[PDB]
Amino acid sequence: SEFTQLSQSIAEFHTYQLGNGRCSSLLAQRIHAPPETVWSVVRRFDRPQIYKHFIKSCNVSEDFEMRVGCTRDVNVISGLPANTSRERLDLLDDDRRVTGFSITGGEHRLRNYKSVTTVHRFEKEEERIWTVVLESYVVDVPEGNSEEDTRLFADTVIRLNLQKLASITEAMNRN
Amino acid sequence: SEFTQLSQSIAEFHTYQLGNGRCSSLLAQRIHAPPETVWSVVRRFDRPQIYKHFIKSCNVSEDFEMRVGCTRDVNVISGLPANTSRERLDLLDDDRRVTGFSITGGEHRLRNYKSVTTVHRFERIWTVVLESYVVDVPEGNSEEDTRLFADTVIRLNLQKLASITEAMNR
Repeated sequence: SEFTQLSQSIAEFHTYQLGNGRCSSLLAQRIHAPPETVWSVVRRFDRPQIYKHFIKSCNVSEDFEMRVGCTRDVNVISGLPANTSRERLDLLDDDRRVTGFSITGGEHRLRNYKSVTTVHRFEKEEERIWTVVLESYVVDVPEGNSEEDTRLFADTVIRLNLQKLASITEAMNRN
Repeated sequence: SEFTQLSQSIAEFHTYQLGNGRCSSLLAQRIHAPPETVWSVVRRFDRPQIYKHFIKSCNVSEDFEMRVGCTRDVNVISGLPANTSRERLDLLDDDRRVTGFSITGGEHRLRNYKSVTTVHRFERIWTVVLESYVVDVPEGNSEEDTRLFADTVIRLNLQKLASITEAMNR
């Protein structure tokens, strides 16, 4: 009744098929803000700078329109030299609060990365409406790297981004 | 006096010797906690993992000395292959709350990196932590990018430092 809405998502969107040279992970974050607000940032494929770290800039096309197959160039500085990540919107559903993308090139740390993020309502007593965000990915493990190492990297940045997301979003709920 | 102490600290440790092939920066973090507490975290050369991000592990010698000249191996979390960063403790003055280190090798993104951190009293009781660094920029690489990488990691580390330290006040 409570974690049922969540375990359904995990099953459909955050559950993965142990490929040979591939790895994945799932991460969660509580935000003290309403899902509608959180969703309104997460869904903006156009501007991931708002809740993500290490983004120098993000460019889309002049005639930009958000739809599955959508494209963005993300100029990242989480390493050196700078790096332009070519990413594509894989899915977007404003009703179920589900969005997802992949990295088609330009990012040698995360080859064939595919991610999905889902926002959840959690009202658990003066039950103010809180949120839980889930973010998972699947990605290639570079040959000559351990699963663990590529996983530590992806998880660390996702964790920091989800923390920024919590702040930016918790700020919008006391403004 | 507290602002004189800070300004003199800048002049002595956070001021650098320009220009081409080289770049530097200074960042600051106000932390609502006593500087005594912050300094006891910052001074721990053998465990930067307490407040710094992207460290998989940090190994010291089996008979670890804690004096200028100490070394530490930092296994860094990049998306790249096993990147061990060798760091030397340049400076450690408990009375002035000043530490500093250099990257002697193994970290290709930050060659000849030298950083200094100072902790300052401001009066609850509040602290300011300043951190600056000087690093190489090989020609062809853009100064802006390398600064941006450096500045972002320091910022995140200092935010966590605030958190960890502000938590140590029960």
